[PDB]
Order: sequence, then C-alpha cells, then structure tokens
Amino acid sequence: DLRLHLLLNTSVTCNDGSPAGYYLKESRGSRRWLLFLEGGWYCFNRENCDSRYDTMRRLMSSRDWPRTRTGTGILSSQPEENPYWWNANMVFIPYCSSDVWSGASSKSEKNEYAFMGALIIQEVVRELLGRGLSGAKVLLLAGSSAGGTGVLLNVDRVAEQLEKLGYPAIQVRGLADSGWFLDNKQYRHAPTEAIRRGIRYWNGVVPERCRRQFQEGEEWNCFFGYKVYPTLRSPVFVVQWLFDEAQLTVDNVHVQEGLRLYIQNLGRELRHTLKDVPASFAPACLSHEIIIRSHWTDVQVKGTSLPRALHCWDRSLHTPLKGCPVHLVDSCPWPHCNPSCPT
Ligand SMILES: O=C(O)CSc1ncnc2c(C3CC3)c(Cl)sc12
Ligand SMILES: *[C@@H]1O[C@H](CO)[C@@H](O)[C@H](O)[C@H]1NC(C)=O
Repeated sequence: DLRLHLLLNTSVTCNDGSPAGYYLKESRGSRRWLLFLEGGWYCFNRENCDSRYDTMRRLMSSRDWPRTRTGTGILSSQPEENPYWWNANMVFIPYCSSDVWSGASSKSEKNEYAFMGALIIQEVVRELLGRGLSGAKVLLLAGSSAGGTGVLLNVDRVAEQLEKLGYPAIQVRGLADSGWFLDNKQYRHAPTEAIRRGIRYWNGVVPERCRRQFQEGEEWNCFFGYKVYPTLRSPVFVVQWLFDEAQLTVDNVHVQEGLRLYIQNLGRELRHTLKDVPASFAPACLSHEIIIRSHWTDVQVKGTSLPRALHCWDRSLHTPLKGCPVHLVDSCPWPHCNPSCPT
C-alpha cells in the first residue's frame, strides 16, 4: 500500500480548492524514485468541468480520496509483478486538476476552478525532498494517458527545479505511457480545438523550448508528443499502442475499405513519429494504457517485454547493448497482429 499525504502547502489545490496530494511508499534501501502521474481526460470550459464535477469528482477534488492505494504494475513492490523497479520508492500523484498537468491558475473570485497541475508536480517534488528524495540518484517521472502527456509537459521543469534547488546529481527521466497523440483528421468529422480552449481556460504552461518554437497562440502544439519530444533535454521513454483507443475515440472510430485504410494509415503515422525516438515501446494493439496494469509484463515487441526494455534503457543511461534493445516498435499493420496484445 501507498499512503496518502495531502500537500502541506494547501494553496496548491485540486480543481475545487481542496488540497492536492500524493501517495507514497518509501523504500529506504533505494535511491530510485518513481513519480507516477494519473490520467483521465480533462475539461475545458465551465459547463464541461461542472459535468465532470458531478460524476468524476475524484478527478477534481481530494475530499473523498482514500487513505491508501495499492501499487500495481510499475508501481508494484513485488518483483513478480514489477521486474523493473520493484524496490523503488513509489509515488502515485492523483490527477485532480483536469488540465493535462499543465495548469498554473488558482481558484478565485474570477475562476470557479483551480487548474494547478504543473504546480502540483512541483510541490510534490519539493515536499518529497524532505522525505528522502534529496538522496535520490534517479527520479523517473512516469504517467499514463493524460498523465503520459503530463510527463512530456513537465519532465524538463522537474529537472530545472531540482537544479535550481541545489540537487544537480538527481537524474530526472520521463516515461510517457499512452500520451503520444496525433493531431490527425478524424475518420468522420476535435482534439486541437479543445486543447486550444483548455490552455486558455487553465492558464496552461508548456516547456520553454517548445513554447519558443511555436510562440503565442500556438502552444497547443506542445501537447502533441511528436512536436514536444524533440525539444526536451531529459531522457524520455515513450510507450504507445499503435492503435490507441483514446486516439481512435477522438478520431470518431468505433471493416470496409475506407476504415481499413484509415486504421492502417494511423498505425503507419504513429510508427513514423517514433522512428527517431530511441527509447520506445509501441505494440500493434488496440488498447489504452499499459504501465500500472498488473499484467503489464505480458506484452512483447520483437520478443522483448516492456519491463525488459525499461531495464535496457536504465543500462543504456549508465553504443547499443547486445540482446537488450530499447527501440521496440511493431511494424505489422493491423491491431492484434502482435500475438501478445492484451485480451
Ligand atoms: O486520460 C485519458 O484516458 C485520455 S487523455 C487524451 N485522450 C485523447 N487525446 C488527448 C490529447 C490530444 C488531443 C489529442 C491530449 Cl494533449 S491528452 C488526451
Ligand atoms: C505554496 O505554493 C504556491 C504556489 O506554488 C507558492 O506561490 C507559495 O510560495 C507556496 N508557499 C510556501 C510557504 O512555500
């Protein structure tokens, strides 16, 4: 079990002004720290956020959070479930800001909701430095779905924060799961518009180099992995199903020739965007997240599981390693052409 800590700085809040927080399980024998960002879509105006508050309130408030959570998948402390980092210090950061982890805006007399995702990550890191993180050798910022996009938006800011606080020895790395989306044309006629509205509603922030490329009004581009990734300095391992269900949902895909060609082209486009991503794991499966599922060990690309690829990535961050690959992208063109895809 990971134990809840609400932030001591209670001005860093969930959407409704309740304190944000994190769940922690320490491993005093370990200098590895895994901080995982939960996902769960986002909301982008008063009306859609009010709807989310009625029926997805745990994603907007800490008032009903449980005192503990069980770590699963990459957050598991059992080596059988987590061959990769079972002995690490484990941190689960609940997603309660509805802003893809990008916001820096308080609730106020002008704002019904607070969107503080980027500040929640910063404050979690700051408070963890007093609970052991100051001794870390590696901080892996991981996340799934909106949390995976959150890794992309925030990993270099975590690295800068630790440098400025006087901890240049902590190596900050990112693991972005299911957060690598394409701003493609829908199958029937969108992503970009809702992100553009969201960033304005949230006061959303993006990494500085990407901001400087795209400039004002165009920062929505930095929410798309293939555009933001090249601007990042921290090592980032990208996990993405080639036929991700959330990508298909935004594309209005729910099989005749036009749809067959659409799906094949989507997989080819995704594979193309990962060609120059050296640490990546991209199986040809129709599915959603990977990394906190208890059976995350089961899928393989070219005979290599994700926990193995991640271990190979760790070794590479000590020339390619014999039998220990880190770039694992399926080339077969249709969902479940890889026999290890989830059931
Ligand atoms: O959290 C979850 O379960 C899914 S989050 C999600 N789903 C679909 N598209 C996106 C985007 C881009 C607009 C394309 C983000 Cl940027 S985040 C996200
Ligand atoms: C609490 O967090 C806010 C937002 O980051 C910050 O402005 C303020 O300095 C913090 N308070 C303390 C006491 O550090």
